[PDB]
Amino acid sequence: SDRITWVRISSCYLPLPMTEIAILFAEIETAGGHQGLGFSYSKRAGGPGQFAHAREIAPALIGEDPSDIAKLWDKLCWAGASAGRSGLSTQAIGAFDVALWDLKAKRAGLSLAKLLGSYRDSVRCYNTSGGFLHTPIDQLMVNASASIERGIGGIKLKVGQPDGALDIARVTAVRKHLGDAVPLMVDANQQWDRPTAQRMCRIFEPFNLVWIEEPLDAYDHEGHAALALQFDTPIATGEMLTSAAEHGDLIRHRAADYLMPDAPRVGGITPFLKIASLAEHAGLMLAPHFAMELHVHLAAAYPREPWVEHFEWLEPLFNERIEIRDGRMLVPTRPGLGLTLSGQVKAWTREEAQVGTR
Amino acid sequence: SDRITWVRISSCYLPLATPISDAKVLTGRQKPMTEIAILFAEIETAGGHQGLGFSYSKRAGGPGQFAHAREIAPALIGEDPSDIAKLWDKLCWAGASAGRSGLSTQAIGAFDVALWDLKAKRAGLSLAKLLGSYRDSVRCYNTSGGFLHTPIDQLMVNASASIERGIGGIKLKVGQPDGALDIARVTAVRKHLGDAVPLMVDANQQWDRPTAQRMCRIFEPFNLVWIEEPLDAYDHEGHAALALQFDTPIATGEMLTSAAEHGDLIRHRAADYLMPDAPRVGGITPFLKIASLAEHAGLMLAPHFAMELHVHLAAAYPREPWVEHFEWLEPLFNERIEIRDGRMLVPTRPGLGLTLSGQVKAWTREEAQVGTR
Ligand SMILES: O=C(O)[C@@H](O)[C@H](O)[C@@H](O)[C@@H](O)C(=O)O
Ligand SMILES: O=C(O)[C@@H](O)[C@H](O)[C@@H](O)[C@@H](O)C(=O)O
Ligand SMILES: [Mg+2]
Ligand SMILES: [Mg+2]
Ligand SMILES: [Mg+2]
Ligand SMILES: [Mg+2]
Repeated sequence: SDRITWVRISSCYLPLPMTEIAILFAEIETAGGHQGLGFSYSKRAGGPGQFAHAREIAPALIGEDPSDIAKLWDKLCWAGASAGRSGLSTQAIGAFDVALWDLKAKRAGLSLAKLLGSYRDSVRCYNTSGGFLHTPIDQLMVNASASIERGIGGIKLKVGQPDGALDIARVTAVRKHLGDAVPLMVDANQQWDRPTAQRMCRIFEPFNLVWIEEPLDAYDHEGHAALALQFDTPIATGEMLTSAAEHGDLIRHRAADYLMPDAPRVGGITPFLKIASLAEHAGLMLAPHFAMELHVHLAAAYPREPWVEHFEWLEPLFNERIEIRDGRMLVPTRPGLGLTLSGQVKAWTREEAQVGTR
Repeated sequence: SDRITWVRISSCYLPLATPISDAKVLTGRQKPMTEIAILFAEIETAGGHQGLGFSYSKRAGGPGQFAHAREIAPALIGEDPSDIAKLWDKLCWAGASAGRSGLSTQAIGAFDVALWDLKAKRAGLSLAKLLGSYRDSVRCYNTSGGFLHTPIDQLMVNASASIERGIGGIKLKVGQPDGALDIARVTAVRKHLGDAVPLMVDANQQWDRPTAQRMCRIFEPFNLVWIEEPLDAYDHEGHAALALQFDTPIATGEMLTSAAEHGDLIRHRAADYLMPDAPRVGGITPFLKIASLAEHAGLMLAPHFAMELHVHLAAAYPREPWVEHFEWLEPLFNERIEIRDGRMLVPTRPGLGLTLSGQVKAWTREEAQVGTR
């Protein structure tokens, strides 16, 4: 069979008090001439950690059959056995895992979505239109309308400030400005305690929001389950979880209507697929967090209509762009992820290492 | 209001006297373990107080731990050293996308341990007394350098030697393809040492459910202190089923890297003896949470590795614990653990009572520091 002969990893600081995002890129090449590209990231601390671990375990891939992806995921995990099956170690593993899936799809001359098997050619999308809790409503409404004009399918508004009546008034304003035909979601970013979340969720019910995201602390599964059980409005959460096991807990507690796994954060496509499988089984919906260039493919393979958020943050890393039209994000049709590194990455790369022969 | 003013971290690669080669090595799927990467943390305050802490990685993970610790370290400067759990949370939040387990929290654990060391010293108490102890000595055991592939006669001699020097029990590695072989080996050790020497076995996750069922059943009449890691570290339902059926205590947990994971073991009643590793779970703070959950569930404790730290933690547990004696980390420190009549003496010096040995500098590959002393 084929075998991995070369691997290169690099830490790229993408310029945007978040001033930059640390990206970990993984490049894998095989004796058969096949190639794959993958990545993971860290918004805050963690970039140097992911890279250092990735650099130490990369050699374990040399000589292995690229097609046995899950097997390799497990092998690299064992390479750092005392490091755990979550967190920084598996996120570093994720960059390689994504590269291998990219490579396999390309081997089949198919987009990642088609390799996995698709249910749709485009996915519903939304954005925050640069909106923040401190953004004047007037400014946000304008930016939101511009997004709808450009094809976005929904708007997610930040909420969770001490004065809840203010958030309610802000959402009412956007609803009036955009009309009942524009879907809206709110993200409390874990800012409410249980009683407040109960009161805020009850007030939002008549608004018919698509979902209320992270009303509680990321690990308060029982709290989230209680909210979901009681309210019609879907509860969304999961972006902070870093393993299939943590998502498994959410599902077991029925703490989320919309699961929000982040492939890079949970250790790559392999663990993401196991989470998606558990979610499908449990009858849940999917709303992947961040990294649309990767999640658009993963969402396309989910059986029930998902939502993917449009972000411009990572665009500069790649030559290709995502296309949006009429409230939906088009699933790329190029082989694999359909991504190649922009020449600009050269300037932002702070660390790099390679092993094997090309 | 004291404040942290200086922090120093270093990555020390400790050479091992003898390489560790498990089944994976013998089957040619991995290299023998010949060193351990230690992450050392030193914290100093305006009030002049000092603390030393550490974490470690057996296989890959050292560079990652150090790298992360270096990036979050400055977040300690200016903070009150006494608010330990608060600071644990703060550093965790500084790398919130990294999760609450694994490499990130193991890096945090090195600082956490230094803070506890510093608080104990501030009170002029050993860590054990700071927490409150239930005993001045803890039952101990060792492997006597025995491995699955060590000649039985040699293992028995070394084991007799350990007992002679005061060790209180012997843990034997089992789990090879041919189970009858493991049985005969335990039988020989039992015969060589006598009925009065406690014995435990470690399968190191090598059995599948049906095999574990059969081996545990054969081992019942041996009255072992415990059968450790008979299954995969995450097969909670399998461990619980074994524990429920057999009298012999089931021990596991050394591979877990967070309070939440140990919480899962306890919830499933997957272990009679919980084996948390403070460094691996994120330090003393998470360890204490685990111990409280364990005490409440009525379980027993058998901390994994790092005796220099776990001797203090075991002393603070209500029910009689077991701590394993290892000589691996000794070269790193000037102090030594005392063993007598089957128990290891809880150190009485302030804090953890550890000071870096002169040999540590030479083994230091990476280091950094922030703030001024
Ligand atoms: O859902 C989201 O994208 C937010 O919840 C972000 O992940 C958040 O951490 C932060 O990056 C932001 O943009 O407010
Ligand atoms: O219980 C133990 O100490 C063993 O299970 C070790 O942790 C093991 O990983 C290995 O280091 C060994 O000593 O065989
Ligand atoms: Mg969010
Ligand atoms: Mg509901
Ligand atoms: Mg063990
Ligand atoms: Mg039992």
